[PDB]
Amino acid sequence: FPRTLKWSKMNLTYRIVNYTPDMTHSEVEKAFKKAFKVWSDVTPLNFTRLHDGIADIMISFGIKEHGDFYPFDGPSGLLAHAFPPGPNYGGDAHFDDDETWTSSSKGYNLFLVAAHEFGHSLGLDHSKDPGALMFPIYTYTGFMLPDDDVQGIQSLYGPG
Ligand SMILES: CC(C)[C@H](NS(=O)(=O)c1ccc(-c2ccc(CSc3nc4c(c(=O)[nH]3)CCC4)cc2)cc1)C(=O)O
Ligand SMILES: [Ca+2]
Ligand SMILES: [Ca+2]
Ligand SMILES: [Ca+2]
Ligand SMILES: [Zn+2]
Ligand SMILES: [Zn+2]
Repeated sequence: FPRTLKWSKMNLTYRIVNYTPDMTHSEVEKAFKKAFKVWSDVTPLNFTRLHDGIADIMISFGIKEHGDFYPFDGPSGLLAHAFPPGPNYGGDAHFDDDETWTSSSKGYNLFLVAAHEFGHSLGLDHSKDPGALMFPIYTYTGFMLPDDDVQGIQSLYGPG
């Protein structure tokens, strides 16, 4: 307790509030869209992007103290966090812009980190399977959602 939790609805919205200097707008948008599709492809979840106003999953880049009780720490250490399902900060995902975000093998691959963090946004906890997306340690192995993660998200939301 309290490891997992699910949204009471499956039509979810998201908003990209701001953009990292590290990547182009298009690269950031592609990364987040692909990261949501990881989860919608195997469940009844569907994700719609909003360009303004409140969305369920608010996405932002920030440094140090950025508006919650979970400050970032400069280069290294923490790279991102996401709140469990619920109102207000619930579901929101924050990325530490004192890290280097990429669409490549350098730095942290934004797609891979976002896909993991959106798992947390949807109520998943970590896996003990080193091959799982939800494993606690970041690696870059070169995308198909591993079966451990498929089982985890389908146990909350059912299959697609
Ligand atoms: C609980 C908080 C404190 C923590 N924040 S953090 O900054 O310490 C943090 C640490 C690690 C991660 C991360 C990102 C991507 C991954 C998959 S990497 C990966 N996965 C897969 C493949 C791959 O190549 N790489 C192939 C299939 C699955 C694994 C861990 C994110 C954030 C957290 O959010 O977990
Ligand atoms: Ca950091
Ligand atoms: Ca929210
Ligand atoms: Ca950066
Ligand atoms: Zn935060
Ligand atoms: Zn995690």
